[PDB]
Amino acid sequence: SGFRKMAFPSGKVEGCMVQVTCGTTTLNGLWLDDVVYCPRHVICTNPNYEDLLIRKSNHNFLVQAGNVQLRVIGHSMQNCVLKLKVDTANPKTPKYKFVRIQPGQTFSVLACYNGSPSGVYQCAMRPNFTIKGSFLNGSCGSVGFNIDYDCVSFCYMHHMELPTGVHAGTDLEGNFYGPFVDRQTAQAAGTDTTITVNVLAWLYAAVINGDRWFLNRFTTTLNDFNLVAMKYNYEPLTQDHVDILGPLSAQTGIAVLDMCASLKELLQNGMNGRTILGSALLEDEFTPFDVVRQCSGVTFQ
Amino acid sequence: SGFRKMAFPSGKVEGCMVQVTCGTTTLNGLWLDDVVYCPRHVICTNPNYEDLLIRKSNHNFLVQAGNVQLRVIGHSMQNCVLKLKVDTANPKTPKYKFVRIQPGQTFSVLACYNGSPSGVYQCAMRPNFTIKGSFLNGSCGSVGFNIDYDCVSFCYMHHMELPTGVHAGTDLEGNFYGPFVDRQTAQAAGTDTTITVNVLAWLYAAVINGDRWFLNRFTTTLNDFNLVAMKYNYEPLTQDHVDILGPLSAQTGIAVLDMCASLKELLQNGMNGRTILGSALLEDEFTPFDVVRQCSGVTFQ
Ligand SMILES: *CCC(=O)N(C[C@@H]1CCNC1=O)NC(=O)[C@H](CC1CCCCC1)NC(=O)[C@@H](NC(=O)OCc1ccccc1)[C@@H](C)OC(C)(C)C
Ligand SMILES: *CCC(=O)N(C[C@@H]1CCNC1=O)NC(=O)[C@H](CC1CCCCC1)NC(=O)[C@@H](NC(=O)OCc1ccccc1)[C@@H](C)OC(C)(C)C
Repeated sequence: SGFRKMAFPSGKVEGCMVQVTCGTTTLNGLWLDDVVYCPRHVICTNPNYEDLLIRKSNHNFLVQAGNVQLRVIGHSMQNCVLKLKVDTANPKTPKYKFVRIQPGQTFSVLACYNGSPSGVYQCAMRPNFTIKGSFLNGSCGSVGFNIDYDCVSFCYMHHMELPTGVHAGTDLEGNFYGPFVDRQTAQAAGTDTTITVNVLAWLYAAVINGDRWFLNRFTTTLNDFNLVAMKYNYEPLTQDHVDILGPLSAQTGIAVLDMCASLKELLQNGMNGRTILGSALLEDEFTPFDVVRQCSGVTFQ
Repeated sequence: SGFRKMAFPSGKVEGCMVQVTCGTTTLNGLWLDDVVYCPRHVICTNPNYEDLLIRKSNHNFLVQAGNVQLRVIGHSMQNCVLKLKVDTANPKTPKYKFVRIQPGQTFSVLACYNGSPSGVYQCAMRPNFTIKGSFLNGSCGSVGFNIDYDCVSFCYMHHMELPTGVHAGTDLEGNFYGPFVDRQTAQAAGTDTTITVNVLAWLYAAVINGDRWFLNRFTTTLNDFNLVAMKYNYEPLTQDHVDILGPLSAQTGIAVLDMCASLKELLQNGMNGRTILGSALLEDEFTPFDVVRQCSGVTFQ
């Protein structure tokens, strides 16, 4: 038992991290087969990246993979990411995919500096398309990912920090999550909301782990739940959410709509100085998947 | 910015995990050079492990490393761990050390099942020498570790779960942390306490990240702080603790004893529906080291 914020084993991604240096900008890149993916603002000198990139040669890009100099033989820009074609394919390339995730979905982040991984933690893509990460200078280019058996599904590359200390970035094809753009002009996060289906998943995790104090005899309609949810800045719960929580409902014997009644009362009354899973807040960065994976034992390799 | 519960990159340990099977017991083992380390209760059939181990041959131990059968050519028992000598040294062996940590020190856990890593999270060794982990059937043999530049310092191997859902285990030389023994007889955790120096470190992390609301104009003596600390089930703070928090004190300009005054008032008055670092509880599983590493940028390779 127990319940922890669990990242995927990072080793398959660690063997892909590289340093990309050109001019006075150094950042992290991601080396899969013979391409190195990195944020496009590595390009030298309110920017126009087309104009800036036609002015560069291959030999301007210094790519260090360990103690080895990688030779750039081609380059192209796709959205906000640069793709540097190197003369060597990465022997540690895992089976992988590029995936653009939906808000509410979680992933693991391997924080890197100078192509050297520093730590791994678990994140969610917030409803306003930021992540509450942990990132310092030089972290851009670090990626977020999920692993499914033997396949790394990369879903995030880090670019910037917003004034409120949250983080914005792109999928691996360079498309920002949310309305953000890669230039140092005024922009800010939209107002965020709580990921309701995830909170319910976490409540089910509590029940699986022996915590029951927050349950009740009440029930509620989907409509009536959403009316109280909206009041507490929670995302609406759809029938689709209900269906994903099906198998957790069936493991525990608590109908989804019964767990909604318990959540409703938690919102209306607070937790009164009690904790759920060692937390005094309702936690919303576990998906229904995350819960099932951690309380059944699904490994990856 | 931001502040996350950050585990070390796990890749260096993932390449050491193996399956150890003998009789009807299968668990995880740790393959460094030509030895496989695993919990001794893999031994067949209130136990007497000497007697049980003299009755086994090498060919009773099935060790799977990937799709490869490892051949056991020797075995020895050291405390509660078994050391299986295999005919092949692990080519992915990192630079490493075996270290027995003090309570309050944190580490990363790579949860494994059948020699296949499942996830990584960060833990602390509680003052009562348990860890609040996340572990299912077949997780014993999973290790906890720290990384310092290029060196893995293994400090924990997992053995058992206690009735309260916390976890007990050994160092890599087989010595249990705490008073626990590896047999299925009544035993339970001592009463735990909060790791005071870690809570203070986390408060400094809050200040580094821009949170200041909990500070105050008051100050306090070391003695007077410990008198209120003891009342709230906190560990005593020693002058040695004070000195470790030195460099965090100097980064922030808040004398250690001034941060103690702020902690004192937090304990006496609660947090009044505010949060520190997205937490509504005082968090005690970050060491002063962890904070400095995460808010300065120390990498490892
Ligand atoms: C690529 C370098 C890098 O690692 N990184 C990550 C952030 C540094 C600190 N924490 C991080 O996660 N990105 C950057 O530093 C950005 C570099 C820009 C170069 C030009 C194209 C866009 C990326 N800069 C930022 O992330 C800044 N944020 C920002 O400019 O937001 C828009 C904005 C501009 C002006 C006013 C208000 C908002 C950060 C570093 O600046 C602050 C505000 C966080 C201090
Ligand atoms: C090695 C198998 C394994 O993965 N594992 C880890 C735990 C399983 C579930 N969560 C875990 O972390 N260890 C075991 O399952 C233990 C096997 C024992 C074999 C003989 C030598 C000692 C290890 N068993 C336990 O951890 C049990 N705990 C236990 O027996 O505690 C002492 C005790 C005995 C009797 C009464 C009260 C306390 C667990 C699995 O049993 C419960 C109580 C947690 C259900």
